[PDB]
Parts: sequence; C-alpha cells; structure tokens
Amino acid sequence: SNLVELEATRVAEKEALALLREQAASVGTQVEEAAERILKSLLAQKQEVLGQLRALVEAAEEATRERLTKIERQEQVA
Amino acid sequence: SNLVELEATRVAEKEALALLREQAASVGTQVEEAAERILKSLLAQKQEVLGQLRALVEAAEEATRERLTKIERQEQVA
Amino acid sequence: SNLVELEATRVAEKEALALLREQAASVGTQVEEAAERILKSLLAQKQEVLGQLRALVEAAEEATRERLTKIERQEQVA
Amino acid sequence: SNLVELEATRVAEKEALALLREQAASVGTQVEEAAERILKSLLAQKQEVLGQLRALVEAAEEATRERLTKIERQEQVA
Repeated sequence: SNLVELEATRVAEKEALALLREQAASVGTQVEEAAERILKSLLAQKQEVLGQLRALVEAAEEATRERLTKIERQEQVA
Repeated sequence: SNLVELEATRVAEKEALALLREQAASVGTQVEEAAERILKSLLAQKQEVLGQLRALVEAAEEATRERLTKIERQEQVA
Repeated sequence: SNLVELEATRVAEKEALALLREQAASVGTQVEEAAERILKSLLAQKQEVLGQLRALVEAAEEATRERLTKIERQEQVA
Repeated sequence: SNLVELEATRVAEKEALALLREQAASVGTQVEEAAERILKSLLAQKQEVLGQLRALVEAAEEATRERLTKIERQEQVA
C-alpha cells in the first residue's frame, strides 16, 4: 500500500525531526544551566572575597588606629 | 622629645595604611573585572550558541517541510 | 613596667601581621577554589554538550543513510 | 519517479546533512572557545590577584620589620 509506504515516511520524517528538536533544545538547556550554575558560584566568589578583603582592611585599620592613639598620648607628654 | 621621630612614625603609619588600602581595593578590582569579563563572555557564548541551534533547527525544519510536500502530492497521485 | 608596654605592643603587632597573612592567604585561597570550581563545571558542560551534539549528528546521519538506501532501491526499480 | 528526481534527492539530502554537520561542529567550536576565554580571564585574574596579594603582605612585613628594628634600638636605650 503506497498510502502506507508514504505514511510510514511522513511519520518517520516527523519522528526524526521531533528527535532533532529535542536534542537541540537539550543542548540549549544544558548550556543555559551551565551558565546559571557558573554565574552563581562566580558572583558568590565575589561577595565572599570582597567580604574577606573588607575585613583584612578593617583589622589593618584598627592596628593603625591603636598605633596613632599611642603616638597621640606620647606627643602630649613628648 | 624626638617629637620629630614620633611625627615621622604617625606618617609612616598613615602611608602604610594608605598603601594597604590601595593594594586591597586594587585586588577588589581585579576580582570584579574577572567576574565581569567572565559574565560577558558567557553571555556571548549563550547568545551565539542558541542562535546557531535556532539555525540548525530551522534548516532541519525546512528540509522536512519539503520532504513532506513531496509526500503530500504523491498521495494526491498515489 | 619599664619595658612592659614596649612588649605588650610587639605582642599586638606579632598578633596582627599574623591575622593579616591569615586573611591574605585565605583570600588567595578563595580565588583558587573558585577558579577550580568554575573550570570543573565548564568541563562538565563541554563534555555533556559535545556529547549531546555528537548524538544529534549521529541520529541525523543515520536518518540520511536510511534516506539514500530508499533512493538507491527505487533506482534499481527506477 | 525518474532516475533524475532520485539523484536530485540524493543530492539535496547530502546538502542537508552537510549543512547540519557544519552548524553542529560549529556549535561545538562556539562552546570550546567561550570555555577558553573564561579560562584565560581566570588565569589573568589568578595572576594579578595572587600578585597584588603577595605585594600587600610583603609591604606589611617590610613594615612589621621596620617597627621591630626601632623597638630593638629603644630597648638598648630603654
């Protein structure tokens, strides 16, 4: 039956495209998600390291204020 | 006194704090610039890639459109 | 207490250079770990993506070959 | 149909699979390359950041050193 041979062909072409669409949309997906999961760990790197940098500076800023209030007194006695 | 020594200490201290602020803020920058370049070039990938899959699927889709038309007409005739 | 704050001071100093390498080496560490984690996940993508593309091409190639096998037969009948 | 519509379809089907092969290998290319940019820009970061950090520690040590050559002298006078 040619109405069947050809129907067989339509269906198989449709299934071949459907498979291709879902393999493409999966690369789409696999790619959008690697980005999300990279972007996240990355802007988390940043508001972690930026934190521990601001802290290094707070400490240093305290050791350096300690040091000046010591000088400030010994200059009043000088 | 050596109020000359004390004052010279106050100012070596301030310069050493200042230098340390600059180095630290500068490290802040390198870090933000990394994350910015990385975000930009990941968003270029994502856009380029999706656009190339869009292509691949629409070419694929049009090869099918044609294939099915040879079938549509050959069923008129069958 | 002649020399007691000429020491109580060096023990605030000793204790704060130390804090500062503990902060500085820990900052370089966060950068390192974040670089590893980001590569570890680019590579995961690259593999999972290269492989899903390979599978899309393989299925396409099999379809195409099924197409020519059909053509080649109707050429024996032609 | 004819040997001639049959050869033309062989042909269009090769031009379709060829195209698909380009577009796909080229999505691969687009993925690999972004991954190399992100690697490069991480290296440049991990360079300049481990650099600037090393410097900041060697200035805060150059100056812990000065701060103790002074203490050592004032202890000889005490």
